Amino acid sequence: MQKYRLYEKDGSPVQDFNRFVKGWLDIEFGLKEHQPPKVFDTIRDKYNEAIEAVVLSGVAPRTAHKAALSTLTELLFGHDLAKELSARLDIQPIGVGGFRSAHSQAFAKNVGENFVNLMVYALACILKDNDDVLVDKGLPPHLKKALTLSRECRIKDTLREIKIPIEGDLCVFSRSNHCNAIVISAATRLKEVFHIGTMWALFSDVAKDEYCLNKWGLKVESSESLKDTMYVFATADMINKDGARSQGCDVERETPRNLIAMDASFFDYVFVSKMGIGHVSSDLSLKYGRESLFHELGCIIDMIEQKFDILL
Amino acid sequence: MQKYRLYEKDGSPVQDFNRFVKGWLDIEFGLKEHQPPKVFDTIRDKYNEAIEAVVLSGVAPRTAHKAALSTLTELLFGHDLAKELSARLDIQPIGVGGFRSAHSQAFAKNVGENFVNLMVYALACILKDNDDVLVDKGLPPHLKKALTLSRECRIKDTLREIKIPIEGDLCVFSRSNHCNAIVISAATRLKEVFHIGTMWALFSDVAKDEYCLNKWGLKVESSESLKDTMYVFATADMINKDGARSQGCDVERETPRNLIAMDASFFDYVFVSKMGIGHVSSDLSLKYGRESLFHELGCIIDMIEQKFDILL
DNA sequence: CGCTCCCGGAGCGT
DNA sequence: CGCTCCCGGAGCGT
Ligand SMILES: [Ca+2]
Ligand SMILES: [Ca+2]
Ligand SMILES: [Ca+2]
Ligand SMILES: [Ca+2]
Repeated sequence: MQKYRLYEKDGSPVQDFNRFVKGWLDIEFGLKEHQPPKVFDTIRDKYNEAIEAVVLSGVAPRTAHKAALSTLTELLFGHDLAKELSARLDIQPIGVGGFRSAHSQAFAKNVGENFVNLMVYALACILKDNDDVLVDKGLPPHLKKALTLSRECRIKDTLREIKIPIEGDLCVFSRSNHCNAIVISAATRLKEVFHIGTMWALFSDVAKDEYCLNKWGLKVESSESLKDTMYVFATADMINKDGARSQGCDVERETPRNLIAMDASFFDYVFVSKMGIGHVSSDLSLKYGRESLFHELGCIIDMIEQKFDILL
Repeated sequence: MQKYRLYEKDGSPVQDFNRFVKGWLDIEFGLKEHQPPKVFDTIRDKYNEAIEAVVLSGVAPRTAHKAALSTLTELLFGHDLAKELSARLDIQPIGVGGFRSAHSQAFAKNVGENFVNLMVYALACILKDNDDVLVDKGLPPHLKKALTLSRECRIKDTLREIKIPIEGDLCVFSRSNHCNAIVISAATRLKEVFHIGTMWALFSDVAKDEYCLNKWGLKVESSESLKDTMYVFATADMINKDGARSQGCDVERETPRNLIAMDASFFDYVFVSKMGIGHVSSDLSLKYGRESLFHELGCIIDMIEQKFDILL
């Protein structure tokens, strides 16, 4: 097999970038910055399978990809990850008095990783003939540093430099300026854990605010640079409706609840890989403002287009 | 049985408060404000049995309660919660291809509630014959309302007012001034979810800051009211070291890692219910300043004393 | 029904 | 090893 790089020693992206990330998800070759995905092959193939048929039915790839992105939850629910993992990991509890198992650990991790893998793969495909607007899992080295706050912490005589790298699960960014970027935080479910996305959104704002940085003893490399860095959330909202005594989803309902709304309110945008929901917008316009606390995931192609001035 | 109140209709706490809290947890009588705890009996008895033995051994009761507080993780690990719940709840996966069971859900909820239940019970004991310094689960009605931010969120011609009630798992407060209080957030495990505590810590800071309030368009009843409200965190850090391929604890180690430090650095104090950890301080003086990022939980006796000017 | 609980290693990054 | 992933109802409060 072969193994390549995505970035050089100065942090610059190599040429033909997107095809390298897509080839990595395809298990075509290795990469310095990413391990092969452990359990991505089945669900990736089904994504392709679903979208090779659609575009064969005449439909333009752009539309097929918008629709697919907005249906990733169906895709994830259709993949029996449990059965695939069972042949490898112990289904019995890690501890004598515990409830988690290696299998449930693997399941939890992999379904989360596959959610991100999926929309990294999708964006890679829709951008595979563009070398101006790149997409990668995690953050490109320049944006990671830029999005890293520093907090000097003195306790008595002890001094501790605390490093605070603001979270991004994946990123689409400008080659000529990696700060010109859409930073995406993803979670397969919201619940109160959505709150985690919210401190990062809070830190993202703070990195731009000189008063706030001074208040908390925070330092940034540059607040100006981050002006073009947008911070969004994407979710699959996967609560299986057919659960015994299921209490329902956090987005697929008539209107999102109060404390769900607030987490969404501190992000620039929030997406759900679902399509039939009333309060969820299917239309996105950066210029005339946020249409709704929630957008269909397919709308991310629209802000990619509107921000970086391209067509897909 | 008999059923009583913790707060009068105006919000003021009834006399002889703290033994109404202890009796509720003893399931001597009912309360308006709290359901009786679902499965606290077994571990509550072990707590009592443990300190009566330590006291009978000749140890001063203050020293005994402090020691128990700093060993609550041992108590929780010694209670076979899973066995007690296996009679009632079903171990099969909630969903065909899922990984969670109604039993596991019960385990997770109840082990979290018991951790809080424990140190509420402990503090109610420690404060048995004090009616100026009170302890309750959750927040007293006036501190609760005082810690509730609001956010006007206009999208387009919609408008929704967003409530943001800053979290407290349990609270120790002055009868004469409920905003003279220690608010405590608790978690059995840290991991990355400690991050949730951190946004709430940020919100509690924000509620005292006019610039920050205005920045994110937030309203509070009174910033100056919260000047004596302190915001701390307590953790049991229960990662069982006997789990196969265990990665160990977040505070029981030579040095808390960077991002665990970060979360801790945004709280006034962080406690662990473990003793004998090198970096974890066993001394607490408000006057001379935070001794370290982490304290033994028994040191909460010490800040209660210093802050409210009482002897326990 | 709103909101919160999480007896934790797998997996990936450095 | 640092940090993050979580096919979600039970339980408590209202
Ligand atoms: Ca994420
Ligand atoms: Ca009295
Ligand atoms: Ca009795
Ligand atoms: Ca808590």
